[PDB]
Amino acid sequence: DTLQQRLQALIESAGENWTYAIFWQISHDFDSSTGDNTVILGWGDGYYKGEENTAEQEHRKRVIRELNSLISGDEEVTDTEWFFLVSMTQSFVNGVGLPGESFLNSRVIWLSGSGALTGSGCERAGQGQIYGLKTMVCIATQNGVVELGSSEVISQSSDLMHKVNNLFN
Ligand SMILES: [Ca+2]
Ligand SMILES: [Ca+2]
Repeated sequence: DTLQQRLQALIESAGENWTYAIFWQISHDFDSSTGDNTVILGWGDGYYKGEENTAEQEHRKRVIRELNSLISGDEEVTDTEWFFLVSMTQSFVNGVGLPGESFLNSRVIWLSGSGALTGSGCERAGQGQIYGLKTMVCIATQNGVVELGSSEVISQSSDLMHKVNNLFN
């Protein structure tokens, strides 16, 4: 039932070797100046597997808590472990980047191979590539976006769309 458990069930649910899964969670920001309400994607939770305003305040405190828990806690910090850490404080206006684009258009965005990551023009895909990712997939769901990443080239997953649906819709 927890985001973290669903994320975990998602990637240990066999198939290919995904390095991590993240859930980017919808929140809303009211801009008094414009009278606009903007959807913003922010860290919901994540599971790192490895290789082989009251809402605003709750969100920031939960992330700070999650950063604390992850860091504390003296050995090597790997490229993909770093990317995972670095992702926790990232956020995305709706329409912006791979997560914003997934959500805004109810898309799956599936990027398979280094060339796809840098080629997409998403700064986050680009960032992940720098850190040794070769596949990134973002799947819009009811309350945000599931992102899976792998240092392997993965261009197919039989079950993926079905599991994501059961676990997040
Ligand atoms: Ca967690
Ligand atoms: Ca490096």
